[PDB]
Amino acid sequence: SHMFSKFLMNVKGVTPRGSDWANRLGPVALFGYGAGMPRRAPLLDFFLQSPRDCDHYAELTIHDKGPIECPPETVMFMPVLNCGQMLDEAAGTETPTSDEWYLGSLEASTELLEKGYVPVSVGGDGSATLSMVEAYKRLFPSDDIVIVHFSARPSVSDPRSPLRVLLDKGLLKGVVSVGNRQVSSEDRKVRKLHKMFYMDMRDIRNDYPVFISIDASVLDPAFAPAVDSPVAGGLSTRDLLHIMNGIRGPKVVGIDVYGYNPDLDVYRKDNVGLTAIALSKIIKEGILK
Amino acid sequence: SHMFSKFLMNVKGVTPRGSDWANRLGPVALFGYGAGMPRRAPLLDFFLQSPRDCDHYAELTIHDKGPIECPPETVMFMPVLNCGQMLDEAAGTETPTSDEWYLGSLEASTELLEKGYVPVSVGGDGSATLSMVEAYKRLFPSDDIVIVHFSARPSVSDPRSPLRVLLDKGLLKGVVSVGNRQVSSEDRKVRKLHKMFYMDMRDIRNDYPVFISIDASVLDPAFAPAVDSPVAGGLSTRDLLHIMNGIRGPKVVGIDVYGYNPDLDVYRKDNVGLTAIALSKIIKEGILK
Amino acid sequence: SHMFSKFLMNVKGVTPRGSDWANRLGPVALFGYGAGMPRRAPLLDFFLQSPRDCDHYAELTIHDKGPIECPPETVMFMPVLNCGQMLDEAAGTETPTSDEWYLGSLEASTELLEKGYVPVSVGGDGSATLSMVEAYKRLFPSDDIVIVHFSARPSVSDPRSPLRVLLDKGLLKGVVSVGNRQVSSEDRKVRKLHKMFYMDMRDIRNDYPVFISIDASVLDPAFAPAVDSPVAGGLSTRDLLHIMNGIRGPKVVGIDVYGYNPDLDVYRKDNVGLTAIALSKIIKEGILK
Repeated sequence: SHMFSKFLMNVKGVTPRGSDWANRLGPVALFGYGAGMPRRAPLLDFFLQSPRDCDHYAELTIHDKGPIECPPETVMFMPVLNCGQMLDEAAGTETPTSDEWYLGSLEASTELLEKGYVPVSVGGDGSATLSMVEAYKRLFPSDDIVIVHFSARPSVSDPRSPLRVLLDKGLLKGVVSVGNRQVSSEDRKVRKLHKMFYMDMRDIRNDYPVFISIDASVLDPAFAPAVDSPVAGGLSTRDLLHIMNGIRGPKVVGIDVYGYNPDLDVYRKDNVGLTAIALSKIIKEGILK
Repeated sequence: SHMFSKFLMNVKGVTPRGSDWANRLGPVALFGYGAGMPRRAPLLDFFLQSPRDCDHYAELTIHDKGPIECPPETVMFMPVLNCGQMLDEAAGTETPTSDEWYLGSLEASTELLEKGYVPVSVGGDGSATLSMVEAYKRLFPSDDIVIVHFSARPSVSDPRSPLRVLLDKGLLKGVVSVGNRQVSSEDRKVRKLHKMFYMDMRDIRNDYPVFISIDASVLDPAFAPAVDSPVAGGLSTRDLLHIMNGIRGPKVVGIDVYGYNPDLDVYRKDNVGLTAIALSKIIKEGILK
Repeated sequence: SHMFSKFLMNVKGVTPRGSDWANRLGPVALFGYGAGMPRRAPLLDFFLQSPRDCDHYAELTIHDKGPIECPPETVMFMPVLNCGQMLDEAAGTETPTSDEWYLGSLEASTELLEKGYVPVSVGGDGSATLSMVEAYKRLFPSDDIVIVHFSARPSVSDPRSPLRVLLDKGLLKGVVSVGNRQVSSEDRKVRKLHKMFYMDMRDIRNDYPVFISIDASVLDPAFAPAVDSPVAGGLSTRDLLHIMNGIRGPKVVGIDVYGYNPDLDVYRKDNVGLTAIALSKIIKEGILK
């Protein structure tokens, strides 16, 4: 798409992660992804205006240009690179197709992963799980990639769905699905047939690189109302942050936080979305690692 | 009332539960009850448009005509009969009185119970607890009926209130009141005087037929804002679903889910009520048995 | 301020607590405090229209004139004196300054504490923590005052902030900060330097007089959306009520419930604020002691 051109022109030329990072986790690179959601994507911009003070005793630090410097030892920063929104809000109305959102997301993730940033794609419908993990396996076909998937639904009955696509491509050496509460016979047959683990409503303890995929639908509609067909009986924001805290790994391959649609949110009297508040926290503590 | 005529004409002629059910639980028969709430009652209709996929590994199946067939053994369906709304939305504006809502609810429940459907009355103010359990004791005066009551208040200080009426009629061999957090000296005197059990904010393990009465007021106002004088410090939707899961019995005599008023709800930006979402789940997993 | 004149004229002449109270806890004296929030302060008035039935088996009793009588032994009442709003809604538009809000709050608290009422200041931004505990130490400089502080932030990095001011004045023999989830390096340095205890997201067991300071920001934005920069991952209303229940002491020096701003709230379809509902409960069970 001509829409991503300016995003694309930007992702390429970011000064690579240097030798300041030796056997070091990070850095993180952030962008806004808008597939399957309305044309206006705040949330990213809402996350950038949010407190930098984390739940745990580390602090986010946001940079637009490179190179960026590594913190030392015991004093914790968390330097995050803002690549901004995929969609240029000033270069047309020609909104991309699923192939265009994908090819770009694949190209961004690839160009973020090449440089040693941990990619984090925020917004959209969850399609940016497929592309980002596929950029990783392209780069590192030797690395075993697993996925920790948080949603109200397994999101696997449909062959188009991004986890179903990965499983069948044998890119996934395993799927951990957490929070599921809308399970059909389609989801349960595909479950024991691809031997994945699940926890419907301690330590993960693995040496396998973790992709983290977070559907806002996993929370309760009370905390995250801004989803398609919201599913009650869900997680509190704190419930997710707890379980998220306990994810183990040698490294995170990437993070896709999706499912949020401004039009479906419950709003304060000053026009702030409950789901924006909730998810803005979720992204923060997803970066903290 | 002339309003129920079409509902009444309909409840009578439903093809009875057959020999497909031998020593079998169910089937379920659904209707919408509107006493003490505005004339428009969605929720029923909102429940019918909701996902059929339960929290637990069974699936609801909704039929308008009879007879319906019984599932086999290990593969779980949950066939539910839609009797629709009491109030015909096209036969007048003459909204019934408390005697009319009662006489009908009594007549529906009686005509649902005669045929071996487990009645489930959705909407209203909780008056459809009194009528439905009284249709049961009319049919089965030998059967001991207990009630598991979920509300923010005991709803017993007032002699008009539907549990207070049953207790004094000695139809109730016991009351389990769960979730209470607005208790007056009126409620507490009537408590130790009618020796009922309560749990204000494991297994029930009884052989006594269970009526299940669910006031949306039992949840938190965060999850179920759509109630008269909402009471904070309440249940999450998941909290109720847990405690509900643990109800024991030889059979359920019926289920009344009430307390919901569209006018009092908090709404998403697309006009969906938080309480509708919450309660639509509650009814589902109330049928699952 | 000329605004408080009518409030001031009123606080002075309240008939003192008599000999009906001998080695007795209470009574309580209530007023509405509006510092740092819009000119309209409902909440107080919303609390007065709320159910008197507590979570625990005691009942609030609200009196406007004095003297009031003490309950006997095992039968529990909780007689609370309504001093109304600081700001007279009919004597000008000249809204006070931070010195005026303070001098008055200091004068009210002093004139409430002199007479043996436990002061409870409802509304505002939390400034009514500083004044009320300083009226206490003026009266009783011998008494060791500690504070149990509930907020999303430690509220101590800023030298203007009311707990930071007390600590440095050595009025505080200790600070218990509960619920914190936005902690900067400013908050953490000031923490181990003033040796206070904290619990970010059994019995307190102390003989030290307790001030209770409650920022609505401590709850989750799902339960209490009506705060400045709301912080997700918070307490449920029930979570706070539990932890609040477990506060120990020889006496409470006072209670400031703040952080609520009508303009920032999520509202039902009938214009009731979720935060009003939540906080109206919080004040109730804060008085119960």
